Amino acid sequence: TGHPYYLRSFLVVLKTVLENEDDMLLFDEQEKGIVTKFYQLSATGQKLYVRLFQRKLSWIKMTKLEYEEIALDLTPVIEELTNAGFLQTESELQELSEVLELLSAPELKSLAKTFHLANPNGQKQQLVDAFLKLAKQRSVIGAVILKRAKALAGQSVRICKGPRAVFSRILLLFSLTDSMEDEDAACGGQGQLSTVLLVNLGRMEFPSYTINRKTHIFQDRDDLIRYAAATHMLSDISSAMANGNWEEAKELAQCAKRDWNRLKNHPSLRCHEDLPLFLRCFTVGWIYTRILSRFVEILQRLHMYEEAVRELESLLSQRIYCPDSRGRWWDRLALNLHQHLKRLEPTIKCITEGLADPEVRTGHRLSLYQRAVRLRESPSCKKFKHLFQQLPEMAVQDVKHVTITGRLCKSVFVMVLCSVEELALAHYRRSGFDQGIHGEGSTFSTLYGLLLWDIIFMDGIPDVFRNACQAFPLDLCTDSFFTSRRPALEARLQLIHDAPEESLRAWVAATWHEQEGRVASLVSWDRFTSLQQAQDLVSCLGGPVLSGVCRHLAADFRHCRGGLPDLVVWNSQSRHFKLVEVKGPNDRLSHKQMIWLAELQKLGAEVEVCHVVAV
DNA sequence: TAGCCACGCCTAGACTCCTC
DNA sequence: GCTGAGGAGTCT
DNA sequence: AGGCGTG
Ligand SMILES: [Ca+2]
Repeated sequence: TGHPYYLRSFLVVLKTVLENEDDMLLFDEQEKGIVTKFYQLSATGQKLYVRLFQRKLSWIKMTKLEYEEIALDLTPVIEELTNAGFLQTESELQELSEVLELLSAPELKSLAKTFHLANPNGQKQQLVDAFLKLAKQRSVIGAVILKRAKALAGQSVRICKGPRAVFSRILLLFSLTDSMEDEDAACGGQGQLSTVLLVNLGRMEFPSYTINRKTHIFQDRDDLIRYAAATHMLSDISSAMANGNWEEAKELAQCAKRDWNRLKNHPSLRCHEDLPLFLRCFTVGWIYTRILSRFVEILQRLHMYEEAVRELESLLSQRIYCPDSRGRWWDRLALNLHQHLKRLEPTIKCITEGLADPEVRTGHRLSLYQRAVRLRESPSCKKFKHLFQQLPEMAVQDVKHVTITGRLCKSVFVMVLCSVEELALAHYRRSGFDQGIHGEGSTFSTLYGLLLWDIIFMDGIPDVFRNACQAFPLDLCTDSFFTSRRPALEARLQLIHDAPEESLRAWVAATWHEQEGRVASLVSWDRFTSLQQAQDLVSCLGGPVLSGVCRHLAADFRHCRGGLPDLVVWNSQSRHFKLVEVKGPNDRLSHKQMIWLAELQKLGAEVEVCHVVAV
């Protein structure tokens, strides 16, 4: 009796956004009418819409449309949708390119034939270039070809870009708390539902929390429109970079750079600057900064470094947008000056200024530090004394390295085919530890999540919960998450540091039994084979260790979430555990990884780097 | 397989778009 | 260079 | 596109 998965999920999106009064302010009357028109359709008509909303947006032959779970004949349904003005028909098919596109290459031959001026053979593309030229000079004749092609192509439909645009913008908002926002969704096909979401949104159950918002992200329907535009730009840039179309990317960026400079002074930006960090990331300003970042990324690739340094300096001079990224920026500026512009004076100024900055953390901070000690203790440099300058000697403690071997066939080994990580697990089984988990960061994350679930989804912090389908409070990756909860956390961290290893085992089974299945961003329910396995692990890890890890994950999830060892292995009976970063022959330790390793040792834990050698 | 040409048929592999 | 696996239909 | 037979 239920709806198909795709419709359910689509409906969940609309519901969610529709019930925000703050968000409904950003749609005009005409627009809201289109939503209502949708709900006014038959289950069948809704089913067909979502189907094609998901598809790539373009003309579709009627003979290539077939969904039997919808209707054995689709003409009634199609009409309904055209009447509603959601779809359109060959009647409205006007553009020549569009018609030639819609044709099969065989049919494009027939048409190249019965039109004499055309040379019958070549590629679909070649023929389309032929036709599209011909018509641009002798347009009257173009009309005749258009006429005939349409006939030859037959009956056809296409989703209406007017109504569609509204559903995009709704989806965009749903995504500011979700599926573009749990890290950038490259929503191609013009703006759609991500696959994971399209499949499970309808069935997903979410944590219990209390929505309390007391600020507007957007000024008005124009602001949002300006934003959504920045978003589509940023995407296309990334998209370009991703397809190695670096030349096109440069344009798009420089183009967008102007756009951002034109906007300076607009009233809307004053309220933006004043927004707290965890919300400020949802503004044009932020996205344009994010764009500028990729821009230096692009410049660097085209080996245009003086330029790249300029931009880096811009970014670093303001403190309004993306402060988390300053670590990265400094580091990158440092490198570029030193390495590619070979310019030592500023490099030293750069390093010192960066290290001064409270915004730089973990990995990048260390990477800076090292460049300094490399620099101070270099001959062709020693003509100074300015990096002796009371550099608080941030040493990192060294850790037990180890080496094993496996015959190599991402690298794939044999023992049965396997990965580097599975190969190492084998070693540690025969080394006495009958248990092990390849979870990297997730393992530690889902413990921290089972151990602080209620403090996470705790009430009393303004603005972090905003609507129906969240999986985390919005402040989770900000300095403010800990600060906005210092009392309750300082408490719980203490209480874990002291707990007996039964308190732990119990604590876990509460959360597990209460929440098992609820979507939360830190917790992965199938990460552990059972609740039982989850309990063993915390027993071996124990209080002081767990508590210590949790402190960093609460204090700075932004800069800590990454760099945990690939493995946790433990022996069932001895209760001794081991934390293992598995390194192939062809990679090393990253700064983020070593900071962690030192840190886990100070907490007193069996930490080990395990290299693999191939044959 | 003598060596070269002329012509057209068939299909493997790449690619796009779609599905859950 | 990867962050999904797989199928079907089409082009050359 | 490009391998293959056949004329
Ligand atoms: Ca590894």
